[PDB]
Amino acid sequence: SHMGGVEVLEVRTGPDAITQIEAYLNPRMGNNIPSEDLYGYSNSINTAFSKASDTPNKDTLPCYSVAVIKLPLLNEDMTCDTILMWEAVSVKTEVVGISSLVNLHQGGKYIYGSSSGCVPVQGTTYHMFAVGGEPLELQGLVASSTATYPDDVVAIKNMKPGNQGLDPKAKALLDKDGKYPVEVWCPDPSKNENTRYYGSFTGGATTPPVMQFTNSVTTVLLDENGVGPLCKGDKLFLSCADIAGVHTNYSETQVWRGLPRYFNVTLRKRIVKNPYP
Amino acid sequence: SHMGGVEVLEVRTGPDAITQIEAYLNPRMGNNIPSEDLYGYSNSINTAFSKASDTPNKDTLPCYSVAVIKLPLLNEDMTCDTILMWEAVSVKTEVVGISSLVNLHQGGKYIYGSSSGCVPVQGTTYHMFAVGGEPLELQGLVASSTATYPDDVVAIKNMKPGNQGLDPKAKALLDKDGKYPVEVWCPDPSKNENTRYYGSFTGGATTPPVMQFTNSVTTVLLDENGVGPLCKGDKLFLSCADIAGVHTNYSETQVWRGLPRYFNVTLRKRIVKNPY
Amino acid sequence: SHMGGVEVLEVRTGPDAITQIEAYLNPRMGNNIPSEDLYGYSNSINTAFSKASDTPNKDTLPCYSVAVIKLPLLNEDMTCDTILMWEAVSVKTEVVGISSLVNLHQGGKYIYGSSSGCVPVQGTTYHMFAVGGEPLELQGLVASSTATYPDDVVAIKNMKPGNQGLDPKAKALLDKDGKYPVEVWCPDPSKNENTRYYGSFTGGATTPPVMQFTNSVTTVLLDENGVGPLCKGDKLFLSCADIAGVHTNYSETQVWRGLPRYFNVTLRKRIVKNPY
Amino acid sequence: SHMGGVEVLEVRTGPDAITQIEAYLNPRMGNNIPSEDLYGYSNSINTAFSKASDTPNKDTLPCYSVAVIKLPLLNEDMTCDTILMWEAVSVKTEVVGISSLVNLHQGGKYIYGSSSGCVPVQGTTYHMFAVGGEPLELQGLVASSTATYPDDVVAIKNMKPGNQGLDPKAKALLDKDGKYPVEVWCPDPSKNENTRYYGSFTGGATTPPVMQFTNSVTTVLLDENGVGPLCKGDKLFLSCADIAGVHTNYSETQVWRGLPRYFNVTLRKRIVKNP
Amino acid sequence: SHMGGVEVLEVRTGPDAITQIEAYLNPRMGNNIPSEDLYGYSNSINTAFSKASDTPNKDTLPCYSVAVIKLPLLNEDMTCDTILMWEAVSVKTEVVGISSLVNLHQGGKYIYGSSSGCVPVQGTTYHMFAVGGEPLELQGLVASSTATYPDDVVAIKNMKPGNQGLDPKAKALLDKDGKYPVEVWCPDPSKNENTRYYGSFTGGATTPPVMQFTNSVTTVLLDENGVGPLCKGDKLFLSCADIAGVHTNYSETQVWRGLPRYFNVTLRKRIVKNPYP
Ligand SMILES: [Ca+2]
Ligand SMILES: [Ca+2]
Ligand SMILES: [Ca+2]
Ligand SMILES: [Ca+2]
Ligand SMILES: [Ca+2]
Repeated sequence: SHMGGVEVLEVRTGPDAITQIEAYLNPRMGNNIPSEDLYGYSNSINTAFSKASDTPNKDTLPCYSVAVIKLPLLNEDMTCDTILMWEAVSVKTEVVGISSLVNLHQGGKYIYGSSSGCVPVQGTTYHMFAVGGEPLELQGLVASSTATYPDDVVAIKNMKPGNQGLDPKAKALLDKDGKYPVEVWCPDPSKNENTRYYGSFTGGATTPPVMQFTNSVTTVLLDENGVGPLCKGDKLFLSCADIAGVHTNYSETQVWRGLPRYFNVTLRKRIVKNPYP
Repeated sequence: SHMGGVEVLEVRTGPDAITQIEAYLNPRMGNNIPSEDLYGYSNSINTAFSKASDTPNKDTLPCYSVAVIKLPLLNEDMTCDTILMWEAVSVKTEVVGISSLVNLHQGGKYIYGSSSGCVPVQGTTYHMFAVGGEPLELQGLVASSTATYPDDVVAIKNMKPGNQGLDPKAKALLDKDGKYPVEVWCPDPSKNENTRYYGSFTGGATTPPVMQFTNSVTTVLLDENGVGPLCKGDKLFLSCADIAGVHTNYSETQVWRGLPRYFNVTLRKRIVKNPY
Repeated sequence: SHMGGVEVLEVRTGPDAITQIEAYLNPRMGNNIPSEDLYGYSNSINTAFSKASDTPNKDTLPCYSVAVIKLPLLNEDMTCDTILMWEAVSVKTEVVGISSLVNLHQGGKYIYGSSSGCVPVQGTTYHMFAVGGEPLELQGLVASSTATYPDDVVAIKNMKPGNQGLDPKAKALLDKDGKYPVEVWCPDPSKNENTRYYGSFTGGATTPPVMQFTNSVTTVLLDENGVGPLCKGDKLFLSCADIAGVHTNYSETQVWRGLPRYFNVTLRKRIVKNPY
Repeated sequence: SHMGGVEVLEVRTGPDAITQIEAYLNPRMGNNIPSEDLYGYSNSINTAFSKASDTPNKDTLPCYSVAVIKLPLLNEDMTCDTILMWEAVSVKTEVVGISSLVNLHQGGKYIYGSSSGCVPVQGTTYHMFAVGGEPLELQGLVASSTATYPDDVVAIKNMKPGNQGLDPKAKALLDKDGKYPVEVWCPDPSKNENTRYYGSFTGGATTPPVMQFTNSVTTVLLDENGVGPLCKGDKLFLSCADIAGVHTNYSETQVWRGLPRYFNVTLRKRIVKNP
Repeated sequence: SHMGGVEVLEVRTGPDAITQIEAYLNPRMGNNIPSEDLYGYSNSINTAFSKASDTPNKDTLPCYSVAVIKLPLLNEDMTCDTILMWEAVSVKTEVVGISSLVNLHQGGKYIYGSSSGCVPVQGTTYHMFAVGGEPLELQGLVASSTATYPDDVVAIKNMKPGNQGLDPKAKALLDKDGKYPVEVWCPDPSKNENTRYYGSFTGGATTPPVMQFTNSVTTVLLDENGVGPLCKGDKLFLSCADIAGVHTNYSETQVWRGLPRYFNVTLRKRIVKNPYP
């Protein structure tokens, strides 16, 4: 016999330089307050009278969700040659409540006749998430520049037909939860150096939604130079939109259905040359 | 000539540190007892009168399957510095009876007219499995908070419109076979550190189902720290739901159709620092 | 100025320890004899009167194909400590006649109206192959236990509603070509240690079929322990089912359409501890 | 400072042992001659009267394309113990004219009504290519053995119901351009040792076609023994069929639409023991 | 304790040998001028009277976009045995405005009835981009040689039924923005040695569009010999076409919808044996 190693499993505290945060963001489909009957859905989609006259009603436009996570304070002040910053290195994220769509008894349009189950959520889907050290930078682009957007959303200022394409003046920050419509704003690829975003769109009138879920998948956030998002002011920005599709009522009115998203982000303390004047 | 090695194939009894279990879980679509005529299917889906009035009939709601496999006993003493635990390291799993869907003679809605084959199982599908060292932890979220769930399923306590999104109070453990509805409960990603789960959903009214089967594929259960699920009290929890779609009757009533799932899990004995 | 190697291409005969076999399996959709007008298709699918009364006509049920290939004999003496066995290490396989589906002039239902081409083969597809050193082990599972299967197919003995799920009593060996219905039998994932199988299913009433073909792809048959199927009694079992979809007649009666599959298997001699 | 390497870009001519060939093959959908109005398409698909009476009209059947590329001559006398042969080692291939399908103004069946765009090419698609050192070897298999094929195509000799499955007597070589129907002939997997073929099929009546194009992709032609097709008689065989779908006319008659394929093949000289 | 390395994050200059450019190209669907109401869309697609009489209206034909980016001047003149050239080595590219398609209120054809949402953009899609050191080389091929193309597009000269297949005389350079119709011209695979192009097509009358967006993906532009496009005259050519599908009006007339594309290209200075006579 001899002395040798055996690997024992035990609870390990990570080093002090590493932290994990967890958060969930509830959808902002238009009914955005938990007490509302249609929480998690938009109001009925009202369609344009004409191109000239297209006025979506209040709460009919799905908007991005965003949360700002306050991270542990790293610096006494900002006066040294270097400072400490949290660097986001990886994320596990999941759309929660996918199985809620496996429901054919909810009141709606019938698949066949009134003896059958009801048509489930389907049609256009849009799933995106972002993790950044500052607000996600947005580019404005719309289907129609003559749409009149309601007061409670942030739309493009002085919208003109050029906004049906890319006008570099149409830019915003995703700095408010449930205020920036998905149909008006998309991530700005000419910026976002300090954010990672990922998105998937499938269109079509009645297309079946497709979603996966697992707790086994991690997305590494390091860029091509091996650096993750660096959290300015010790703030982590989590952004998403998860439009599952539309639910159709028996009367054939339709409402958008959104689902919440969970994030679990690992961050590490980094020494960084002081970027603050 | 010289002495050399030649590899002879033989039945190897694995080292005592390793074990394998096999199990199958029958679906729990609502007719959950093998003596029932519609075993493997739900009863006819009854749809809501109104949002205010939505009362699914008993046995119309597909539920998760769960089995608890008792593993060989490891510790006759639970008071030492360390104890032994089974660590689940990999799994092979397969949906069984996929070929049973390849059937156009079963009575139902006709594809074209009364001379044609009948519409096979189609529509929404949902396939998930979990392997864990304790019950799968669940998060409640429903399409409508005003549904009244029957007393033979576990649903969200004190359900309110907030349950149409994520309310962190709506939590449960998958600790009962065939009692937790799929449409109410999903895996809770904020917990489940000691479980691995995998799921795939495709919706739509009439979507063709798509399924693969092979005995060549293994999923490794080790997490990012190289550790698999650790089986508390020497119990392995296997969970799943395999909704293949709906079958439509000639009358156009529809029933969910589920399929069984087979698991083959490899585990190894680990020395673990005692939690007590 | 120097002696050096140059690679010359020549016909190389493999080492004695390696052999290759080629085979093809014709489809067994119901018309299973090449003299039959509808060879390679089933007869018209007849649908159930009711759940209680579901009697598929003879030759309306697609069945698995199987071929047993005799390999060179290895052991004249079966009494030593070890014996030799053929180990299947890789397979190249192809569904043949895919291009025969690229045909819109064949009589049937019209795509648009009587001036258009005819609806091609489409709907439910099922493609599987297995390579093993013994018959593929099957599990019985049906869509309906009240179906009465005809006497020219092997069905589940003493069928009960429990056979709509997984009943471990409902087991068989794929040991007859064109007799085991696809809709009754699937590979048994709890056995088949000595076989590798691979299957793909897409359902739906009218789904477009999708198929690839190439002679550039090989599948390795080695399991997790680096061991391929071992051919008991020097017999190699090839199994498959390749249902391309259904053809629809102008009358709207429907028939299954199957395609042949080709196999090319490489095997190597192994020394194996003598079981008997 | 020190002597060191710096990489300068310049035109490099490959070694004498390596050569590249380019070719394109136009589709043979039935209208196979460039001066014909429907060049690149079949004639209207005429459907069977009955299973017994199924006679496709002339030029309604898409056929494989094949080109023989004559490579530089390698051997003076074929009586040496070894000879030289060209070995095809890689290919870049592309379906050309994919963008021609992005056309909703072409006359035809309307998507919604007479104010809308016209239904584009869709339905059954079939894309294959082969690169080999001899003709592609074909297996016959048909949907129906009682079809009567036209005189201008090569069909299965003495067709029988057995030809609805695999009959090993039904074999042919793809040695004539626009003569071997796709619906009769497929690559024979039991042969073709000296060829590489690749195919993709999607069926269905009205299925959307899906196609990719890029100049960044190369397929290596070496087999599991590290050897590519060897060009017998210094001849390279290029084969394909690229059926994009069917076009539907206002009258609802339908025609197959094919697209051309480009090939770029790299070959190297090899010393080969004389057959 | 000992002297050891610690990795500090800072803004790094990047060598003088490397440069990055960014650009966006707006779609050229037919309404190509920002002031036009239907900017970003074609005019209504008018269909042929017959095969012999097929005359698409002005501005109904989507065309390729192209931009020429002027890079930093590298050489005093072209008189030396070797010159410096920019070599494009990688690109990040994104279709901008994908989220704008997540809009069911825009006027149009109804999904179910006048109470429901409107049918979103769907049907034929075509997405391609190219990065090159000279104009993309094009091959002409049409669905019908008897179509009459408008004066304001570059069509195949002396079109004949042979142009329904590949005729080697039907060749062009993509050297004008919004002039070369997608349905006439495709990348010429027999040339384009000095360009990298990538394309995806999905046809069908009503097919749901599918698009991804992320800022985490880079395409390497080096060929099989390890060489990227070399920029002749210090000009980088960016080409694309991004047809999202068609929008259908209530009247059932249809228009093509295109979306802008962003490019971020990384280039390096190379010594090149002088190719200019
Ligand atoms: Ca920038
Ligand atoms: Ca947690
Ligand atoms: Ca077993
Ligand atoms: Ca052979
Ligand atoms: Ca060339």
